[PDB]
Amino acid sequence: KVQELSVYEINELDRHSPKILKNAFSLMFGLGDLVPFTNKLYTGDLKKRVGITAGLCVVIEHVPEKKGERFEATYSFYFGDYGHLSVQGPYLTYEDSFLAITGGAGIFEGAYGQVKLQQLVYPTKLFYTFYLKGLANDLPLELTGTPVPPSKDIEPAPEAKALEPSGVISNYTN
Amino acid sequence: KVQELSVYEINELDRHSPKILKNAFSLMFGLGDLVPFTNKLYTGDLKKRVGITAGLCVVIEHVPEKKGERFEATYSFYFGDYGHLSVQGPYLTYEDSFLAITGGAGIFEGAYGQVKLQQLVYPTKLFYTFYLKGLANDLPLELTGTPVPPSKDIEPAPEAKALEPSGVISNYTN
Amino acid sequence: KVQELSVYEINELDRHSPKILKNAFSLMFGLGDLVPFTNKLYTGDLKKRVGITAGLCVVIEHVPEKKGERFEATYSFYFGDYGHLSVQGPYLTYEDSFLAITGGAGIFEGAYGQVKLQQLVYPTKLFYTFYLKGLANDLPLELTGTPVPPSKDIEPAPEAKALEPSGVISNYTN
Repeated sequence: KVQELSVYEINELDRHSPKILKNAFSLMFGLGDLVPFTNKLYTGDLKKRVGITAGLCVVIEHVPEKKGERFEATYSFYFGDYGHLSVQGPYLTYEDSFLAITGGAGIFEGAYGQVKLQQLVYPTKLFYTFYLKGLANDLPLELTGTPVPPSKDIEPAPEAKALEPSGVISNYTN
Repeated sequence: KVQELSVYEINELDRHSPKILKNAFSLMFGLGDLVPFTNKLYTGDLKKRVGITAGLCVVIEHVPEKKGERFEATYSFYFGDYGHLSVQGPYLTYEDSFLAITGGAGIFEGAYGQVKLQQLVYPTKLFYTFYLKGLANDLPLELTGTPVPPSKDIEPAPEAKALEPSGVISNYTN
Repeated sequence: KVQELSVYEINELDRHSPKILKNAFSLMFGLGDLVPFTNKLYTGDLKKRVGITAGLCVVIEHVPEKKGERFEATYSFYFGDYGHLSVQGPYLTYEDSFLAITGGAGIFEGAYGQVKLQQLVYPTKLFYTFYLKGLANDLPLELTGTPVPPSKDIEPAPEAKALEPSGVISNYTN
């Protein structure tokens, strides 16, 4: 059985991220370029800060026909004391994609399946829907509030941005 | 339970790959050297272009007694409209290895198991057999044609090299 | 069914590891810094050399309040002819963590679950406890001996450090 889990990834530009290592044959992004990154992670309902994303985008090619890039991404999603989910697969700056769920820890131990990545605002706002299989238990309620429908205009709740107790999960990852 | 899927990975020298990021203090490959790469991917029967490989080889050590290198590889295999498979493990230029199937997406959602990598012609031709478990359905027939036995002089079908509809899968990855 | 497996990872300073690829604009570790690494791997009881670890640590942030770093790690554990385990997740220099088991090969084909990482000496001695699901068979007895109590003072058996037949597994990874 699938448990859907949605999250918002936001680059608030206060984590030194992205760091672009530019090595390619080309002026534009190309093979050789590496982009270590880490962004903030909020619940799908945008009410709470949960943690961070962390990992590496490997540039594969520039896609001039689509005015964008293909990356191959290896990274994790951190949910404070709940644990983390890890993923591998395509990040395309110009369209939605699906990544493999490579595993998890904590409540996410045994996780498998795929996750849909939707870019909302390039490069600062992304929305994910994990189609989670293999979990030992029902996901905690504070993570499964009805998601805010994805649009360019979404914002984390002000109390979550401000890191107030009501706007964070316990020991949210930073 | 297990569905065998074989593919040929071929470097046709037209994707700027591999890109060597040199950091080891050695004329040979060494720890510190990073190799982002992307090659073309064909069906096991060599009749169709399916997509590409994409990811990163991390050099671990030069192995002089084996006249080759040990890499640690993290990458994906793209199958056009069907989805992708992701892997992690040893790439040894000097001998066959098995990598872990970390997951998949699309028709490969839920994939697990191991994949045999056969070093056919260094570095331009590699042959893989995925021992796929966890798939929802039987693989599409166009992916499971009897593989061409691996040998040094294998070549994709001319229709596949030329990207004719008869020689590609739909939305083959490029 | 869960099988527990513990191993010690030791940097014996003879594998050119770690290699620091410095890209952050600070004397301290920061986003942009990449650390390819490979250490030796011994049984939990420290009687036998089994192989190596191999992969990449991506620096995510310096954590000044904890006098340490957060890495995001992608790597494998090699057990000679037995195969390997692959992992994805957090390495925090200042506290224990859990990483996701992304898959395996050989006797570890089908492996999933999570692994505890405990740092004993930064960066030269670490102790792991894998909580392994999905294995086809019981772990071999030579891998499941009672672990030596974890501390800063642990050392491999002299036969294992010296690579004597009684102190190594069959075709231990090097």
